[PDB]
Amino acid sequence: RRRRSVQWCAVSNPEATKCFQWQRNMRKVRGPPVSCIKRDSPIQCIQAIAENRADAVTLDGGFIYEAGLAPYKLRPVAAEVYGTERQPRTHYYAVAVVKKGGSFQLNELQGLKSCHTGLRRTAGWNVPIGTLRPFLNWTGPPEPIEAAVARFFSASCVPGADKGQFPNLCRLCAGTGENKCAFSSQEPYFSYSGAFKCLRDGAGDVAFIRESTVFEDLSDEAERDEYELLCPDNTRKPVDKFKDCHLARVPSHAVVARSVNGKEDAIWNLLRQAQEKFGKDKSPKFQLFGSPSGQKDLLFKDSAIGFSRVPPRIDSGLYLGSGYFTAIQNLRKSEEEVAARRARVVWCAVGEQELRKCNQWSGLSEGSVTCSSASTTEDCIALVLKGEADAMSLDGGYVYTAGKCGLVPVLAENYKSQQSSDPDPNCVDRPVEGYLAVAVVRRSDTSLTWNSVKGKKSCHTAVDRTAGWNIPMGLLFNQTGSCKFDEYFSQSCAPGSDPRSNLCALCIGDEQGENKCVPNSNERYYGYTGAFRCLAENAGDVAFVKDVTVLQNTDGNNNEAWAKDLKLADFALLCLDGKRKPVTEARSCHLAMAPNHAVVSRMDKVERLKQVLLHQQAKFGRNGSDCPDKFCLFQSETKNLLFNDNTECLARLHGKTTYEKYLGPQYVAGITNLKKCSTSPLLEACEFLRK
Ligand SMILES: [Ce+3]
Ligand SMILES: [Ce+3]
Repeated sequence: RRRRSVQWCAVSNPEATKCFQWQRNMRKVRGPPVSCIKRDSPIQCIQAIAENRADAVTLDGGFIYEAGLAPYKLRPVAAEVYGTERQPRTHYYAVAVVKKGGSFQLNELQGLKSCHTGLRRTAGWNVPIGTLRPFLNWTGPPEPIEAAVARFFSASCVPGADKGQFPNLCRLCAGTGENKCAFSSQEPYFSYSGAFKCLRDGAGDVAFIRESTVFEDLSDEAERDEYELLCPDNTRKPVDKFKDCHLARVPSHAVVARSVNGKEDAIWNLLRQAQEKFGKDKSPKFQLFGSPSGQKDLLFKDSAIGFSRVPPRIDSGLYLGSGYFTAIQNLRKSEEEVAARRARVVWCAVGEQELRKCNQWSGLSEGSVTCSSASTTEDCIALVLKGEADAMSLDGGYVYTAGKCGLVPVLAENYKSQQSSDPDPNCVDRPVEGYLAVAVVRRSDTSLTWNSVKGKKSCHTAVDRTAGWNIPMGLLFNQTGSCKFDEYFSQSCAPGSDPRSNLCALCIGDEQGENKCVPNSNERYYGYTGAFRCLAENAGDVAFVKDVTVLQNTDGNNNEAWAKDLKLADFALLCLDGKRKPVTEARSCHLAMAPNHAVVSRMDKVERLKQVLLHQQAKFGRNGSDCPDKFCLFQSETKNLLFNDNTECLARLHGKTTYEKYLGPQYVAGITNLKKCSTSPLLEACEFLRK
């Protein structure tokens, strides 16, 4: 019996009591064991877990944030599920409840009394204070935002607030002795029910709680009818219209654990069983989501219906969402800073080389652009979802992943039109035509055709990319129906695959032979140029890139060791009909048309991003002023850093504003079918966050 049990952290004795009886009800059913640690508060529980004196604790969104900061760096592993089994949900609503009779609105709360669940809590603090910020006249740090709130409401109860500094924030609290304004059950006006009671007793005029509270504490439509909700559009509405009248939709509470060795498996298994044996209306003995007559929400939310496992790739920031995560951060910043962040564009670069060019561009951007980075394209997508970065140009294959994650396309890379336009002046409005995905091979391997490419050595720009992967693998998968992608070719270089896999054999990493198969420019065989090089150096027999890639790296067009002497004539294209044509005939010999690369971003940065990039390219574009005098956005010496060097300009999407519409139904269907074989951690995570 190696595992002794999962160590749960309680924050009160009544919680510890419910814990201990959970422990015995567990072994009584012979299920996974669970012990109980005792502490005074969430942060104590958070610390206890970070230093191995405990394993799990469930926290509100506000503390999930805290719990995720250094040195704790805890992770949300399971989310509470609310609603009904018919329509479950891993989120709830932060609303403002008031009694019928008054007439004030959400914008007329000054001088009135308020009831909060507790300091730093989602519904009780972070959401309402964030929503009311423009009425607070707060001047920003180092002046605590609390002081501003203390001057806004004539009085209130904010469990946990500093009684000495902000006595006004505790004035309404009903706790006796040193328990007044206590962040615990001792304070009768603590948490959702507490803050709600504070409203009923008349101590306050407005309570900031979740949508269910009124339905949980009031069993009788008659009473519920004495209450209303303050909607952000400054109007009132029935307490059952929260879906149309809430201050914010927020992620449910979640059990958190260490990221080091958190024993996620143990916790999940314990929660999985506990949910079935003592879950919602399961056993009469013990009840996981129920509490005594004088208690509420002990260990978990009362009336919650179960747990939902949280995908491994999700950290606290990702779990909280772009909006909420940054909203919390914005509570600790002046309005000048927030507005400044709202105006700048944080590009994310993949790898050091892209980072170097980004910084170079940042310095010449006049404060409009700054940089961030990760070692893979997906990590960057994660950084954008967290608000730590805002934009990047992606291959169509990635636009798909970015789309499933909620990001949208904003501008596309435009290439030289089907035929001569002469440094086009209307490049910005010339619809994109896509580029040609082809399969290149050496002229000399005369017997190599498309019908016999299987089993050979392959070169791919990277896994999940259009020309290099989605199209060639999709064509082959359509034939065999086999998901065993790593057997399509004897061996290859497909950056982004498993290093121990044959899909990585041919890769060569960088000069030191490091970063083998890494999906960024450090791997010399990465991307278009990298995949072609993989062929030109006889590493592979076929390379899946686009047509203009050969042209650019042959006939002196690229003066680099490996490509200095390569000639266009020494390469051919494999057509789907078995024929072999010269690269110059790609127009009638290509695997498929691929949608252009596009710049993606969050919906909230679209307009700003669009005007910044348009200004920036006018300055450093193909025919920009400062290029090549000072800097050129679309140049990186055949490195295709940040953008494709053959980018004429960034153009408008003419309506194709979503990934589904930009990539097109067919390509999207094709990719989806390809994903059935396997999904990445990013997609797994985004699927979870979209539910
Ligand atoms: Ce909450
Ligand atoms: Ce591409």
